[PDB]
Amino acid sequence: GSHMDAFVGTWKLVSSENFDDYMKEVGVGFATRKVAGMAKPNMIISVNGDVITIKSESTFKNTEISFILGQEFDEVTADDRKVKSTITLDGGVLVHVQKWDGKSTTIKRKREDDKLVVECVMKGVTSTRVYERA
Ligand SMILES: COC(=O)c1c(C(F)F)nc(C(F)(F)F)c(C(=O)O)c1CC(C)C
Repeated sequence: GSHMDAFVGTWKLVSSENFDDYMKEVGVGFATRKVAGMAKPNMIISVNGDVITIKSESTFKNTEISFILGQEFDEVTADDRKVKSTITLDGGVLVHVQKWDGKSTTIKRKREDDKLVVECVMKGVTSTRVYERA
């Protein structure tokens, strides 16, 4: 077992706040904001050895990343940014930093009660997206 295993499973989005504003700050265009903002993703998190896989599945896109904690990787995001990503596990929180074009956004994933809470930050704008087990 590992501490990280409280994230493993299949999660469904139950609430979102300020996601349109977060996407605007990231630079997402109008049409993608509208369709992606309507999405109700499931988040599938699995661990096999040192490799963590996180999939976001929705009517908009199916996206999947696999990574080792602390080891940078190239990621194509749902809005088609080509970013350099590093994910670490710091005090029980998965911290995902994406770098591109001299910009940075950080996505934190935390367990709180029976929720998995995703906090997304860009240039002072936060979105909070709350998931529960499927
Ligand atoms: C900048 O926004 C994104 O990168 C993004 C977009 C959007 F860019 F298209 N759409 C979606 C989804 F709702 F469509 F799934 C997600 C998501 O996984 O929730 C994300 C990831 C984000 C919550 C950190």
